[PDB]
Amino acid sequence: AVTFPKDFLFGWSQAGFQSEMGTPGSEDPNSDWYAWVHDRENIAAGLVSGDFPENGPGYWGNYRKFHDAAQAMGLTAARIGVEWSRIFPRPTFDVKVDAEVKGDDVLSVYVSEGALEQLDKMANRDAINHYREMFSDLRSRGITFILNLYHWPLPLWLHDPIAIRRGNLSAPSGWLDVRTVIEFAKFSAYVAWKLDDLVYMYSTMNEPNVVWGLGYAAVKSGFPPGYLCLECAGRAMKNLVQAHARAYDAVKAITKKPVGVIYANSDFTPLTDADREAAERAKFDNRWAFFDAVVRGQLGGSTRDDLKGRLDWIGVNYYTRQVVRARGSGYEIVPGYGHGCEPNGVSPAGRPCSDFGWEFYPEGLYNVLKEYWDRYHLPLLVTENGIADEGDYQRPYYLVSHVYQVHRALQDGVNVIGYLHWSLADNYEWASGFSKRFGLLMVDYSTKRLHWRPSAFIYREIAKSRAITDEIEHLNSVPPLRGLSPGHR
Amino acid sequence: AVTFPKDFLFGWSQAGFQSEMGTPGSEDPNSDWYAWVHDRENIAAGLVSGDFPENGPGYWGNYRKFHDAAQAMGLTAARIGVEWSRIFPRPTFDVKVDAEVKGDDVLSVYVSEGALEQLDKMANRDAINHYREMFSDLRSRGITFILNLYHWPLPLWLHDPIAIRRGNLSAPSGWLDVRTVIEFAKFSAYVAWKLDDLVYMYSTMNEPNVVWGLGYAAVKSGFPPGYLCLECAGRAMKNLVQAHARAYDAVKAITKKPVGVIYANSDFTPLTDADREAAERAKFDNRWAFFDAVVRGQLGGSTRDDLKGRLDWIGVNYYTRQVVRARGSGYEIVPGYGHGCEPNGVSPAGRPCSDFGWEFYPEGLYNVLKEYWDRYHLPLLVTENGIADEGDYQRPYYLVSHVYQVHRALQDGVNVIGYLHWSLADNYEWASGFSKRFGLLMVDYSTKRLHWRPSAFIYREIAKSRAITDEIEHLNSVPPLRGLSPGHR
Amino acid sequence: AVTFPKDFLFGWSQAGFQSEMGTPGSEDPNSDWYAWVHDRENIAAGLVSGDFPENGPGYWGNYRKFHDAAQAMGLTAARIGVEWSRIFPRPTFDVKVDAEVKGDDVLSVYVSEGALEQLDKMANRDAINHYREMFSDLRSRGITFILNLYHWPLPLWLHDPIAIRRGNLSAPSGWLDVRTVIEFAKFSAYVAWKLDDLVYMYSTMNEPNVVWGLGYAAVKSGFPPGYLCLECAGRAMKNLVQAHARAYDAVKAITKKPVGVIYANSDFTPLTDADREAAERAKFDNRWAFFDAVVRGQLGGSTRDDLKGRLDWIGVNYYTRQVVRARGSGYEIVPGYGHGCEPNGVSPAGRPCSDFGWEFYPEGLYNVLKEYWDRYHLPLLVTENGIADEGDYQRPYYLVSHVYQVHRALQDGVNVIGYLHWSLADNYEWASGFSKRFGLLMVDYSTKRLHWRPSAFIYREIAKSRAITDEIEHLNSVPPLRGLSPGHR
Amino acid sequence: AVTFPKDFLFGWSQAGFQSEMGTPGSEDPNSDWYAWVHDRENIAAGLVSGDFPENGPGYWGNYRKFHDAAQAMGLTAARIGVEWSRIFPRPTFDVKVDAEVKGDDVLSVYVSEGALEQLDKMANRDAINHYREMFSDLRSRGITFILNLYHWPLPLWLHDPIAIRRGNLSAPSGWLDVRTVIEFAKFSAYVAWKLDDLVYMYSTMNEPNVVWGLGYAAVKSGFPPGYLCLECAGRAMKNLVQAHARAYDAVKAITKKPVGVIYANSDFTPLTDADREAAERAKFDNRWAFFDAVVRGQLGGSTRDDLKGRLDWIGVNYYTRQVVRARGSGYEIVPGYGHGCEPNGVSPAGRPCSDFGWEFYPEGLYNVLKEYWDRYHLPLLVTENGIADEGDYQRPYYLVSHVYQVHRALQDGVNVIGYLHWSLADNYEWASGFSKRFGLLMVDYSTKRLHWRPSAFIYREIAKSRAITDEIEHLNSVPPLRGLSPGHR
Ligand code: NA
Ligand code: NA
Repeated sequence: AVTFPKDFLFGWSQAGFQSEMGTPGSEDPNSDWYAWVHDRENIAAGLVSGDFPENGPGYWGNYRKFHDAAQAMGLTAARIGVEWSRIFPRPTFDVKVDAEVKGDDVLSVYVSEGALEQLDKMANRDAINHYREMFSDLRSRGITFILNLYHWPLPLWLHDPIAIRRGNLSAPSGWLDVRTVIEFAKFSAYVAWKLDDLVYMYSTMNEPNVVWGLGYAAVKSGFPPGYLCLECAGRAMKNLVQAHARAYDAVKAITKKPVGVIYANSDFTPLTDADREAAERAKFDNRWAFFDAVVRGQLGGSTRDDLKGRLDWIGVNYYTRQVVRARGSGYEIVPGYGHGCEPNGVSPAGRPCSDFGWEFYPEGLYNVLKEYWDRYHLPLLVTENGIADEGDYQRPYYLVSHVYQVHRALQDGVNVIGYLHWSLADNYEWASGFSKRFGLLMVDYSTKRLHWRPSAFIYREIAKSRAITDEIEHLNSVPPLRGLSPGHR
Repeated sequence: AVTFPKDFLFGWSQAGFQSEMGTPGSEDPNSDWYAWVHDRENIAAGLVSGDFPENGPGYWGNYRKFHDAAQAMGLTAARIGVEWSRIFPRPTFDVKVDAEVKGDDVLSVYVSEGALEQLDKMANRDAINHYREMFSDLRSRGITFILNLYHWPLPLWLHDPIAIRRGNLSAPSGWLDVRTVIEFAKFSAYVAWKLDDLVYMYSTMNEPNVVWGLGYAAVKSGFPPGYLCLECAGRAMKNLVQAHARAYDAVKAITKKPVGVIYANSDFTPLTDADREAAERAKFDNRWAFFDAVVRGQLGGSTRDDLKGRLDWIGVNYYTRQVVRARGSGYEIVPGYGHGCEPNGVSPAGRPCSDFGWEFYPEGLYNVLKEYWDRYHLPLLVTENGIADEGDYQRPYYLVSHVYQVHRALQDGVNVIGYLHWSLADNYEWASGFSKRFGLLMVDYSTKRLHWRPSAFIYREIAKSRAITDEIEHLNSVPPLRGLSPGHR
Repeated sequence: AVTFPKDFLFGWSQAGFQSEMGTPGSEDPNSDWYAWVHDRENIAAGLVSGDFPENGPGYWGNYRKFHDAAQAMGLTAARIGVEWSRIFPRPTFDVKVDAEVKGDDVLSVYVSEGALEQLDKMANRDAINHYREMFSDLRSRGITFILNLYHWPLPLWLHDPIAIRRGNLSAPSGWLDVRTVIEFAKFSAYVAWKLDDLVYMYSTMNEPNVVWGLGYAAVKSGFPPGYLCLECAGRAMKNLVQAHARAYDAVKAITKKPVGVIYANSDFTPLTDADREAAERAKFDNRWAFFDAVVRGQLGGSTRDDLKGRLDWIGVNYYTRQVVRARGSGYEIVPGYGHGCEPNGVSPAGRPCSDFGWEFYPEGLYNVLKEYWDRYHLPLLVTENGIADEGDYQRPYYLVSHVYQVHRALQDGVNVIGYLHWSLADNYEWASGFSKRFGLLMVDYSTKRLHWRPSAFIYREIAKSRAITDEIEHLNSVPPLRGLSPGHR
Repeated sequence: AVTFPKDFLFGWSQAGFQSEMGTPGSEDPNSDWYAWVHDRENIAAGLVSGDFPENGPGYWGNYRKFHDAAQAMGLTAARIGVEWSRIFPRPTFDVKVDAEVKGDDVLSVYVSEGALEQLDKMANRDAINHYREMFSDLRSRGITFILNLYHWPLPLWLHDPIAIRRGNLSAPSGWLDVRTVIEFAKFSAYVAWKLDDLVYMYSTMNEPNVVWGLGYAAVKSGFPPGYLCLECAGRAMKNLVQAHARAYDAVKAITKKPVGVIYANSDFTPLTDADREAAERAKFDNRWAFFDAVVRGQLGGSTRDDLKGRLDWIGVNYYTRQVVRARGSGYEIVPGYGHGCEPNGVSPAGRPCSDFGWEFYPEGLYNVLKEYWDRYHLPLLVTENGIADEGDYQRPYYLVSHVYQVHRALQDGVNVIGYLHWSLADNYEWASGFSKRFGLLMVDYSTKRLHWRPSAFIYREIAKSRAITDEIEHLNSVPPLRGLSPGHR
């Protein structure tokens, strides 16, 4: 068997927007992402799927049954998001805080108790009370709670993504506006102040790199505001860095619990040995630039004491690799591997690809954990790992293989404190809608019933034993190719 | 949930030759099938895989661990074969019995206690003692035992399949020789006399239709003796009919426990409504001819009182359908469906096909059960159902779907007493060797370790609950096609 | 054999931007499309392929060899475009014309001889002289010349597509600016005045529906300006309508030769009989709205005498169908058929799909010809038909099948005057770059050599015989599926 | 261009049994192969396709139209077989010849003029006259005629393949009987005596290695007599060796024209460098053993002066490779490459596979030509090369690529005198029936009409120019994979 420490957390991760809606009274129309996915032009263009979150799995109303399944599966942790748009559907700009802003730089934001009380007057009571209700129930099952403050949607009062798509940059502009940083510090302080007693650890945000990169560079992804603007991507990145740091400080002024960040990762692997330097450039550009900012204070060639040391733990999201080849002194991501594969194809390495076109590459999780550990030596939590797999064809192998790699990291001395699968149940996969199914549990979106895929039973074995048991270790292997789609050659 | 009666048996089936060998001291070289699969000409022709049973899963030595897994899975029954070649590696012809033989017809075989004692003197002691040991352990787990007397291999002294392949029909000729019928009655009496205290129910033989049909007609299958001879097929069929009847009588002279037969089935479905009569002809020719003989005494246009009423229960093996189309007043099996599909392809009905090229068609199990019930109203046991599936891609759906159909049969009044999956573990699939993997448990043929596929955990849910539980009912559905091989169009 | 009239034209069509560049001295950087495909953000987003036209097949320099191949193939006609950006790389706004503009409506544009002389002073001499040189050579081979004035790129002084993408709608805005209509009338008059002696028939423009629809609605296509704006699509459509009418009048003031238009078509086929009305709505919205404007003067619910009767012939481009299903009182295009298929897949109708994901549907060409004929009874020319097919797998069948359908139309009384394949040679396929290969001739983009695919030899048979000969009629059939990619199911 | 010598022959090869029947009056029921393919047991087993030759392409009646197409294609040679079963449907045993037989060895057979006259009295006049008629017409088109005496079927009086399949080895036993050698010498002498004036070169037999190997070893191929017997394979091989030598001598006693043999070849390529010796063993066992016998007189370790020097030219048939890996001091053919691939799959080398599962490997034709040349330095004729390809997907590339390799051999000094494609038209592919379509011309088996595939037009280019012209040289390349079936991985 492959045995984990007694205190190692097995659980799941979940986003508010992706999972909450679907039950009566849950609809939240007040976010940029809601507007974005309902926008007729976006639907007609195929930027978004045409599926809508309000037809989703209904965690808002049915949380007890999600928690029942998690408890039955032996899970001991959950990272779940709260939605800013639910808690502050109306603007909080008028709440005075003590901020130092020098042009583009937000160096401090102090949120007084008076400000928290004013925020409480503005907050949506049903929302914050309901979050307490859900997370209280979660805790009642023996499940430790990691609260993630931000998982992409913004209140519409902060971001009109359609106006921005259209190039009206004077409209509310989300992460292009330093004001969003200050408002986020306010929000973060408020939520900690309200909910801290339920929380084990905090994450300020999830995959900010996806927000800046898909929002403003990889616009065919269909993410808001879909305004093709590399300078905007950089501005958003910096504001997300600053938002993280200012949220960290705001939360720390309320609680001393660990405050971290969750980030989207790939293992950047060189196509050939000659591409090793190119792979290193890719790691820096796509990963270290953000973490060097929030850990070491290093941003854009300058060091900021207000950014340094603003991280207690790192949430590693990992799905697959990106293969890199040198292109002059730059680099390029090689199609056909990693994230860039044919849906339900096979890479040139002989690795099957998911329903999303993501290559089976569990080794990359070890590499990414090791690399973050060696660089910063901050505690790591695998905050997402999973697969879009409607048939549960690859998922059993994917699960076991990736868990094994976490164990390997641990054996080599990486302080990884848990593994959170994405996700407990199927949910609304952003611009792709419902057809990308990442659950251990299948969701019937008509009935809202949860259904156990066989992988869920495998995960129960792991979580209850805190081990890859002898019975299931064989799943630490690549899915046999013959029975799977071959893709195209 | 889909709930079964309290006394309904969930278990597995297993053959001696397919599963026993692989551990030191287990090798049995004294069968036609052993000779057949080691024959250099057959190997070179690709008639047989070149894999050998002596490299198999090792039930002979490792039975306790098979039983441990079955007990852990909640299984309550097993149908397991004994090998005639192990028990009587030397000829028993000289043991006198009271038989009435009129040309091709064996009308009676009475095996006296003197004959049983003489047989006991000739029997391989290690073999019979070891069978008692294995089956005693099986019973000690709360597993009811259905003993199947014959599952294809014959002692070499009864059948030299290479000599027969070569057309030397004066060599020992297996089921072409009426003497084999008499020897089988002797064998059957002996085994019942020795082992009855361990047995719940008996089956005389397994899939005799495969023996006659693959042996002498469908010779590309690579089954012994591979002597293309339709008249021989008919002779073998009749002798298997007579062997069943004479074994039934011999066993009944020793024990009053139920004695049945296990047979290979397909649902014969008409391609179009115009093919309904053709499908009925196919059912008669391939199924009813045998059962009308051993139930109703009707064989070849004549009725035999020595054949009538020689059946207490029917073991239904079922894997897939055969699609039938009329061809004049005859019929033909349509390629691309049923047993005749592309390995890991998809039929024109949109049903995925297994590693063996067998179509996903759970509805056929209901139909076959219903049809046998309506015709004979004898108790039915699903004695085999499973899938060659190295990835466990289709098996979870296959399992649940077929179990559901058994429940449907029950609800409609069919007396089906249990469901036995083929198989607990991977084993030697005849001419195909080890590459066709039917287990709930994967076998590592190097280490002989058993490994739980996710389907095994699904089956544990079913067996322990005696139900398709709410958590797994969704698997009563067709595997999603997109992720699977499409085959060729 | 399937025999065509003696005067029926077999030829090819070709665009300037797609085919001209690739030889030294040919580069034309002064178009919106050039800027668009070189834009780093567009490249990084995958909106455009990253391939560049200046690496293309080099018709500008190598035209004689294209013409040699066409002449060897027996071709008797070519529709070839001229590029406005080459002829007027600097703005022509200052040239005074007599135009009546009432808000959004351009009711007349009269281009005097003084204006033509002023335009001649501004025109790029090398460009216009080189067009005369190329088209003179074309004519010297016995090839009749259909001149198409516009095939998507605009001079950069008329359209900064990057500024528009960014939402700076005060930048030069192409077909969003009524001034572009007037400038197009000037251009059209100039080219006719210069080149008329070489021209058999004129087309004002090619596939204006692609320009408005891909430019402003189907933005994932990666066409300029890629500004998602349905209102803009409508504005561009109207301006293209007006541009056509004003160009028609301007050309007719110089020459009485036939002036037509070339348009992108699909056969809109109903998924079920219940979708017939929905298919009719799709035809109107996607096809008749434009032609009713330029034939009948009907636009937006009002009739314009300045639009009525501005068409002498219709160029039918046709590649595949679109399957339509009713959606309430609207309709939707069904994925998996027509233009919306898996590249190198197979539709649910069993029709193979091209390298572009376009379904094999030759019957639609008959339907589209018949429908245009029945509605307007204007002479028809099949101005494009072809397939992206790097292996020449489907093309031989595609060619013969579609030619057959043209013959069927003719037999039923449609006045179709010729068939022009897209294309003689591989070329730059817009946002897809060079990897979509539509040639009868393969282009080696390194050497610029032309290579005859087997389909080219088939087309020689057709063109030289003016018939589908008995030897090749069998190619009027669907490509056999077994050897082709199956796609995914 | 790739230019061939002025006298280099481009043509086709054709078998009597495969192509003759299909027109009224052509049926020849008097051969082992006819009996074999009509045998109900063989049909039911799937040994044979169930298709029958009497439904074939009808060369017997329609030869003029085959010749018309060949002449239109510029072909200058044909190798066509005559059928012994047609010419001597009744036994010739009684015709006395002067033979020296020492047990298994036929050392001489002298056929006197008296014997030839007696044979003429026994010969089927219609048959021999019709062969003269067909071959006279062939010659009248400028087509040189290579007569092949034997192409597998035997008269039924010489071989009852069903009796042999059944193991009745006292029945007429074909190449297991030395008498067949003597009868073949008689036949060969007779045909030369009758037809010599029409013949340029003779071949005694075609692919005798297929006859012995498929007949008696690779019995799943469904070739007669399908009697699995390695000793019989060896006996048949020796008798075919002796038949060749005795036919050579008999024909040479009548004519001094060149007498050769046609043989089935593969390039035996080592999987890894470590397998080079194994590949050499495979070449000897499968190729050199036969040629060392008929060239060098070396057979079975002894040298026979009556076998030495009995070859004037070698007909190289070539379709694909066989990949070889060492297995101890022996070797094995690696599945997935060469002849052993998935139909319409792709090998691990990235080479597409035909409808027969044969890998695209043109390089092997060079290798095989070079190897035969270096060993024996006898003139070579590529007597077959082609592909089963119903869509003409791979054939254009296959044709050009293999012709190129012949040119390469020539450039390196191999005396290759021509290239004969298999085949002009589709025909009856033995146990596979009509579904394997090797023609440059497609045959409609209902109408018997011939249809030109595009490859036929490519071959016309080659044959008329005696060159791979600049226009078609690009087809010397591997078919692009994306559009083709990927097979399974
Ligand atoms: Na699975
Ligand atoms: Na082709």
